[PDB]
Amino acid sequence: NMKTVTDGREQGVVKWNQRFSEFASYYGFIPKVCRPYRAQTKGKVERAIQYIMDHFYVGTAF
DNA sequence: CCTTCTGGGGAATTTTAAACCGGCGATTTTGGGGAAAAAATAATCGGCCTTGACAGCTGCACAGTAAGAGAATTATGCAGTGCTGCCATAACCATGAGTGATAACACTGCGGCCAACT
Repeated sequence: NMKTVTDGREQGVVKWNQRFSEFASYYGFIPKVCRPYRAQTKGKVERAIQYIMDHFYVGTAF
């Protein structure tokens, strides 16, 4: 639930940001939002974040 | 009435069984050397089992003590100036010794001149 993709739960239903909704309709992909304060529903990407931040960005210097 | 037979006992002798001690023949044991095998120890390999973390981030508040940073104040050491006295150095002359110089020959460095290529 990022404000760059939504604008709050209008009584349970989600209100999509108009510009982002236009962007999604342009590329055709349907957006979805998991839920407030529940990151389990997107465990794949969070675990990938753990993977990258404990494998790549641990000692690499730039 | 007498003679002969037999039996018991003490002494001498012989044989066989048992036990010890020694000698002789055999196996065992100890030591050293060489080879082979087993096991022990360490290191390296693969893989299974299980769980932590990834989910915005951490800066601030209070407690006490100590340190330190900045500014004002104070102490002290350097410097400056005047007057007098003492020590150093410098100036001259003489004599000895060292080095810079001068002559001569030989080798090398630099400038003037000639030629070859583009």
